[PDB]
Amino acid sequence: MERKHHFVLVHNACHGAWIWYKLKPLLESAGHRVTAVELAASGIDPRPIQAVETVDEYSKPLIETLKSLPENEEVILVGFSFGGINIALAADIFPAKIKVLVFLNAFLPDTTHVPSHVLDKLMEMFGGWGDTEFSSHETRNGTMSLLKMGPKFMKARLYQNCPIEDYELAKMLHRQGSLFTEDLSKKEKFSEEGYGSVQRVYVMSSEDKIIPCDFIRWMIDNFNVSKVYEIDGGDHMVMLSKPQKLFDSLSAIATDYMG
Amino acid sequence: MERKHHFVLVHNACHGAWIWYKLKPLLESAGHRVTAVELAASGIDPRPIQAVETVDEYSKPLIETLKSLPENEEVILVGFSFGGINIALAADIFPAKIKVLVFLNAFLPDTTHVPSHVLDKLMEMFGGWGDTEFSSHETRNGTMSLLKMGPKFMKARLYQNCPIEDYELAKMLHRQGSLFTEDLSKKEKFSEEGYGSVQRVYVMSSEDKIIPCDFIRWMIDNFNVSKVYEIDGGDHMVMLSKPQKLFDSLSAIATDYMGL
Ligand SMILES: O=Cc1ccccc1
Ligand SMILES: O=Cc1ccccc1
Ligand SMILES: O=Cc1ccccc1
Ligand SMILES: O=Cc1ccccc1
Ligand SMILES: O=Cc1ccccc1
Ligand SMILES: O=Cc1ccccc1
Ligand SMILES: [Cl-]
Ligand SMILES: [Cl-]
Repeated sequence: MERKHHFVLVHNACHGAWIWYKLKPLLESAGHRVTAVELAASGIDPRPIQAVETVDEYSKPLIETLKSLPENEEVILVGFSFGGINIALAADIFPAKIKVLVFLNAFLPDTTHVPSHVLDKLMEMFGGWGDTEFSSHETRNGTMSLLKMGPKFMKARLYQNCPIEDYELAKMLHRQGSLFTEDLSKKEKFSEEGYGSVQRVYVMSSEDKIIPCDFIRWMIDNFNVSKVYEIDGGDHMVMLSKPQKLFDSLSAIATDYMG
Repeated sequence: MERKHHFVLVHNACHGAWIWYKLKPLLESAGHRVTAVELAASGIDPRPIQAVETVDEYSKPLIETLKSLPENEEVILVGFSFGGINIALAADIFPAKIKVLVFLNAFLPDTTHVPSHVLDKLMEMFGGWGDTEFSSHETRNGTMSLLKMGPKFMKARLYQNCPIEDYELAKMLHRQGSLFTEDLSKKEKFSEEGYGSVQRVYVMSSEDKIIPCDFIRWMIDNFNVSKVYEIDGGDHMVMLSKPQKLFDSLSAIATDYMGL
């Protein structure tokens, strides 16, 4: 039988490992191994976002996960939404541990501009945040901008193609988070030798109301990927609205990178 | 269309409000109101159980929910597993805000023995902890016993009839918790005038492998209820394995306490 892979799955800001609860057993049934990483101050991590002052601190559970893998293991590393930035930071540290980066409705940064660049671009044109609550927290690293999604904004812009159960679950579990745009705007640029050396593919939802298709085409065009896979009918939260189709995309990526 | 109700849902130890994710929209699509409480150091509360040292602190979010209800509003208060102890404590405080207590696969304490009684009986009786991790934490008032379920134990004893997705979900959400056995042993008995005065019913899973159906009978004999409802094929996590049947039982309860 064909060889299986280890998928490492990285959630979006304000969410947690829990988002992967449908996708994980589909991947595992097909014989793959799955690690759903919980980022700092995410999901059931008992540590408020206010204690996680930088994007490196936020990402630390992923970096520790890659550090821990046995020698020469390579993973399919999937970053969702803000998880794109996480996986890019991880790839600049452990590029030989990554078979392919999977940017899933994700921020795809480049090696040319400041790491916040594609975030800053989206925020300029974002549209409505609805009932989302914005606040600040002062730190020895500067001021952190925090966000807590509002329920209307979740329903209209993230979860509009999800079953009602999933939306309810999300209301029970979403947390105050941050997109670390200040921290990102002054980090060093991602390197060509680390991040830039790693194979990458982009998986996009057709109905993502957060990360629209034109913005995606722009990021890709700014920083090329080897292949693009589309999920027809996916909302932003495509692991909840179309997990089977997400599984199909990841399965096509595992075949395409089985060498 | 006759009166709908406000259901207040109280989760078990080591879990959180998220367990009710299937039940809540069922109740709500039938016109009822639902509050799924999140107890201290549970679910997404960024506070470790070690910091919550007493059952009264654990239960505070429930107390604050009840306290904030409008004057004369009464709720159907559902307590799942250790949630039974929480709802009894709440009923000892605010009996007049509770139309009926629903003990769902729940510890059902009495008004004769110390509040830990039924918990101590289960701990003496139960042989199936498997890979669960027991540990202690010392407080200034004494030892606090803690527990963190193991995934084999979850699969065999709580979730054995749940969809695989729900078990995966629980693995990414459950937390170290506590049954507060030392603290409950030191508390005053539940009262006949508060808790004892509130109507109570019992809803049981026919396949509960953690609170065995015989142990449930022993509890009910020990401290009777008005009515027992049975969910055929439920595991302990019956809001995940048989949510529609649970919905049916709580709708039947809602009918039997229709508001004259
Ligand atoms: O896009 C945000 C939003 C908020 C409330 C209602 C509808 C949309
Ligand atoms: O609309 C307010 C706001 C605050 C911080 C970042 C983006 C928007
Ligand atoms: O460095 C930031 C900070 C935040 C809260 C308390 C103390 C320091
Ligand atoms: O819900 C029952 C239970 C029992 C032991 C540990 C956690 C939960
Ligand atoms: O089996 C029950 C038990 C209780 C506390 C510590 C160890 C075991
Ligand atoms: O209840 C725990 C358990 C542990 C190993 C195998 C089967 C059950
Ligand atoms: Cl995000
Ligand atoms: Cl419990």
